[PDB]
Amino acid sequence: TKTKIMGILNVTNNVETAINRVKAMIDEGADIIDVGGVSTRPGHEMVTLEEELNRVLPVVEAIVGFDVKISVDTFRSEVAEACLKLGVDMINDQWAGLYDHRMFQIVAKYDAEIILMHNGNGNRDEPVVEEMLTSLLAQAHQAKIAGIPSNKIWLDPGIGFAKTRNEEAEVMARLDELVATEYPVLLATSRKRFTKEMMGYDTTPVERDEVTAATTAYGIMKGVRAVRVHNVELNAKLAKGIDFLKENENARH
Amino acid sequence: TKTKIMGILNVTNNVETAINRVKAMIDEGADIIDVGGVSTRPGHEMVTLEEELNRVLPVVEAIVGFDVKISVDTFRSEVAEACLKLGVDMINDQWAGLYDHRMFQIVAKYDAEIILMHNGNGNRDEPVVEEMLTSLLAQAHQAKIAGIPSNKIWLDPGIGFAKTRNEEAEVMARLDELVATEYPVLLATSRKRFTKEMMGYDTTPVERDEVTAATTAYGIMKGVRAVRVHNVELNAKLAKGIDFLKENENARH
Repeated sequence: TKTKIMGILNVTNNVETAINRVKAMIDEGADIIDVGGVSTRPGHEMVTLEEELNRVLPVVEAIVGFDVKISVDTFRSEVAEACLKLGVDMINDQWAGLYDHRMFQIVAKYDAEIILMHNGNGNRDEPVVEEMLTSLLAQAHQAKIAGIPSNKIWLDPGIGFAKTRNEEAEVMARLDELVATEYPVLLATSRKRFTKEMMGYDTTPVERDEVTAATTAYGIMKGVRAVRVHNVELNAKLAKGIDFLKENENARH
Repeated sequence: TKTKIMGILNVTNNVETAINRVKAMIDEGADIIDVGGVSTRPGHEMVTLEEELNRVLPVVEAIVGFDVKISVDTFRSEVAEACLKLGVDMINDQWAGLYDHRMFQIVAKYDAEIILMHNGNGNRDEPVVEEMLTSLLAQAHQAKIAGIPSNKIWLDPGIGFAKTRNEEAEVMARLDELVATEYPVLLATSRKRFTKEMMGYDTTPVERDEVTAATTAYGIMKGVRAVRVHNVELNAKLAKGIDFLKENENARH
């Protein structure tokens, strides 16, 4: 199967603008739209449950009927339920169900998919790759206990979260170890610090699109199943090419 | 070391235009400029020694002094020699020394590099990858006899030449086998039929830049050492990213 291209729709006329952006992203090759109004990055805006519902629901309501998968980026089970009632396909939980333990039961109740992201405050007693795998496998198992099938549980290594520069480099060197869990892996590096380190000199975020695309190609070669990206068209065409080359290689061995 | 980015400079005022385009390519990250004024496709033109010299020399004189290596795409030893006494660094021979066997002596005499491209009629007894290796290893041997160091003998699989669609796919599936000869490999796919097939639905040549860049990433992952491309910026930035990811991976294992 194709590598899935997940476009980013931040929702922090708004509904109209978002409808137009979603249509453009579909035309550019998105398979999934990741809708969110809230961040867990240190120094994030403080957004209450009521404000999160206020910003996300009118958008989700307007876009869920398009022929694309809708992922809602939320860690709050009440937000996820309200969106799942409207027909969204996936919950992208930056806390891997650790913030709200009802998230699993909710996702299972609507037969939807969940993405579990590696996160934390940076402290850990084990090396990062071990701690990541251990943490994420244990939360995936909590998801399974609740009734979600393994094929609907995605893992995200959480580049941008709970890791030093050296720890992110270690993760990005060892993506195969996360893919080997057999849960589908979502790589989300787009324009983050790791891509700044790849460029090696000062850039605007948009200028990090080519190196982001290199992480897409590399990741796909390591067997990640989706990429979450700002520049949908570049990554969709790159990924189309990499999928084609991998399939061709497979077919011929 | 980095993957080398070879920009394409075709030649048909013309010197000034060539000067400006080479300045742009150096700025976009080109390490080598490939200058050619003659094609070896069946669907391409016929050009005399004197005509080729008239086109190639003025451009080469004007550009050789800039901060970039110059490769001259020619199969004539006379053109090669004229450009080498002017200080170009490489000869990219689309006939791999088979059209003019003096080519080896001449590159050796000037301490330069040679690229040997797989080419032919399309006729062959043995399967394509075997015939490609046999022909290229034999021509590389001739180059070694002439005094050319093995690290200065490049192999190009010749996508676009002497091969059916299926044969090109077979080659593109098996680039690791060409890399395993330990001669540095130049991959040259940019905007060719192979990239047309990767996009599938109708495209112009320029619409093929993103899948060309996929071949760049894939090739680098397979160990090719340079890519020959129309869109220097996109490939340079992407290849910088893939080089970074591979080095990172290697350092951490």
